[PDB]
Amino acid sequence: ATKAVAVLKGDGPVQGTIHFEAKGDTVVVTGSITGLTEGDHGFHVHQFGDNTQGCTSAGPHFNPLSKKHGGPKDEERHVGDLGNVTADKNGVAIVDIVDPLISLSGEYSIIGRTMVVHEKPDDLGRGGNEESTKTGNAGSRLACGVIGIAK
Amino acid sequence: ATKAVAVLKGDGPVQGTIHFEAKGDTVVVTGSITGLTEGDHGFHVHQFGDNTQGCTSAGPHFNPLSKKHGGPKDEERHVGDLGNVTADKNGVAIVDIVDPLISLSGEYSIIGRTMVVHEKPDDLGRGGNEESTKTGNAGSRLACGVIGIAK
Ligand SMILES: [Cu+2]
Ligand SMILES: [Cu+2]
Ligand SMILES: [Zn+2]
Ligand SMILES: [Zn+2]
Repeated sequence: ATKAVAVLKGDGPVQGTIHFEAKGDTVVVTGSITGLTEGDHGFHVHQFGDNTQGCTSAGPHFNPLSKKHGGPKDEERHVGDLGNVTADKNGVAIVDIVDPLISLSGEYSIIGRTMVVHEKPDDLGRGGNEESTKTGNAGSRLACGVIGIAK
Repeated sequence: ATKAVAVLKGDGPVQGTIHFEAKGDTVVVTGSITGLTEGDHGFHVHQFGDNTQGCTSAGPHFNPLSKKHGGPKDEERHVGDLGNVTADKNGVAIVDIVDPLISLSGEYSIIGRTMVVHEKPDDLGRGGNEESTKTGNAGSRLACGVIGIAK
């Protein structure tokens, strides 16, 4: 696809709309999240677009290359690692990212997979424990939604 | 994919889970819908997996071949025409269909598109008006949900 959208909902107060657009070899992600705790939050594309068990059935981070977790700027990261989204003190996160590893077509396409906003900030694989290397210690998945094709 | 699932929800009482499985050149659709009015209901895959405006943004019936609307048995039908699903008097529709035109892979794949259950029965393009030929006079889309990959 050329454009996609994810509608995030959870069993909690967090919610939001994420838009994605193909611009060359990169993906531009925009949109907002409200209902969040002030500060930073991991934001990642989880591999399955399965909402049968809420956010739990979306599986792990999408990593077709079997790499360790990292930040959006690391060579060593999961295809779905988009770091953190920051909320202001009213709980609003303004997502603005341009990322060259995710894709709306081909092998690394994220269409049909899950976008998840996490309970805690992402450590970016730099925390010193096993759990940092697979999820960034981001804890709990607050809201998620299957990425689908859009206008 | 080999298996998919659609979770149907609306702003009304209707709800349900539809499962799909690839078996040869055909797709087997199973699952249930509750909260329905007794009788028949159109059931079709709408072309976009866009829930941004509820069920309204799913667009028209998926018809890659530009055909007129029909029944699941007609040569002349939309790829997404699966006819009717019948509720009993407690409002339960038991969906059981095996269909050879829809697909979980390739050109006619329905993964990422919308499954919609309608307010009225589908006339199957045999009603005698323009509207029968594009939607079966099924009226209002009661519930819908993006078709995603499953286990
Ligand atoms: Cu994550
Ligand atoms: Cu329809
Ligand atoms: Zn990761
Ligand atoms: Zn039709």
